Order: sequence, then C-alpha cells, then structure tokens
Amino acid sequence: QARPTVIRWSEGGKEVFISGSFNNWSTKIPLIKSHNDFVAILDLPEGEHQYKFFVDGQWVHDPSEPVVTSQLGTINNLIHVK
Ligand SMILES: OC[C@H]1O[C@H](OC[C@H]2O[C@@H]3O[C@H]4[C@H](O)[C@@H](O)[C@@H](O[C@H]5[C@H](O)[C@@H](O)[C@@H](O[C@H]6[C@H](O)[C@@H](O)[C@@H](O[C@H]7[C@H](O)[C@@H](O)[C@@H](O[C@H]8[C@H](O)[C@@H](O)[C@@H](O[C@H]9[C@H](O)[C@@H](O)[C@@H](O[C@H]2[C@H](O)[C@H]3O)O[C@@H]9CO)O[C@@H]8CO)O[C@@H]7CO)O[C@@H]6CO)O[C@@H]5CO)O[C@@H]4CO)[C@H](O)[C@@H](O)[C@@H]1O
Repeated sequence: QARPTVIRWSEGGKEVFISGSFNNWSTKIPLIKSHNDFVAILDLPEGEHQYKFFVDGQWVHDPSEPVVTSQLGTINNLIHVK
C-alpha cells in the first residue's frame, strides 16, 4: 500500500514542517535538518497529493516542484506517487 517517499526542502530556514491532503491537513510533520536541506520520509499512497511547508512560521511552497491552486485559492505543491 503506502510508499515511503523522501521529501526534501532546499530553500533554507531554521524550522520546517509539512502538511497536506495526505493527512487531510490534520497536523504538521517536522522535517529534519541535513546539511543545507531539510528532509522527511512520508508513507504516501499512490496518486496525487497536495502539500505545503510551514517554514519559520509561514506557509510557503517549494518553487522547484509542481504547483496547483487549492480549493482555498492558495498555492500548494503537487506530488504524484507511483
Ligand atoms: O494542520 C495544517 C493546517 O491546516 C489548516 O490549513 C490547511 C491549508 O493549509 C494551506 O493554507 C495556508 C495558505 O497556504 C497560506 O497562504 C495562508 O492562507 C491565507 C491566504 O493566503 C489569504 O489569502 C487569506 O485567505 C482568505 C481567502 O483568500 C479568502 O477567499 C477567504 O477564504 C474563504 C474561501 O474563499 C471560501 O472558499 C471558503 O474556503 C473553504 C474552502 O473552500 C474549503 O475547500 C475548505 O478549505 C480547505 C482546503 O480546501 C484544503 O486545501 C486545506 O487548505 C490548506 C491550503 O490548501 C494550504 O495552502 O484545508 C482547508 C480547510 O482548512 O475550507 C475553507 C474554509 O472553510 O471559506 C474561506 C474562509 O471563510 O478568507 C480567507 C481568510 O481571510 O488568509 C489565509 C490565512 O488564513 O494560511 C493557510 C493556512 O490556514 C489550518 O488552517 C492551519 O492553521 C493548519 O496549520
């Protein structure tokens, strides 16, 4: 079922969390600092998920990864899990 999937945040900051449609935005999951990156490993089902980062107190998307407009009218990242 779920696919362990490495998420990487490379834009810098001190504290980085992730949330998304994968858990119906029900909480924030910490990413862990690794050199100039922050990383987490999420078990995501197959298919598309929207997600966004909470980085030093602000919601921000990864500019290197695809984006969509959510039903709130906000910009989220989009990932396709094979
Ligand atoms: O646990 C994790 C977090 O969960 C919740 O957040 C989920 C949410 O996270 C992200 O959203 C961020 C944005 O990325 C930030 O930019 C910021 O948003 C700002 C926004 O940029 C400002 O413009 C402003 O927003 C205004 C709107 O512009 C304005 O239009 C008006 O909003 C009303 C709206 O127009 C109506 O349609 C309706 O909205 C309802 C939706 O239609 C419905 O789909 C459902 O929304 C889901 C959404 O579909 C889903 O994707 C998920 O949202 C993510 C988001 O994609 C992501 O980018 O969850 C929501 C439900 O929570 O419900 C909607 C509301 O019931 O009504 C709207 C309000 O009446 O007013 C807005 C307010 O003035 O202001 C916001 C800042 O508030 O911030 C958010 C995070 O909030 C929690 O909210 C977090 O606190 C948790 O950390």
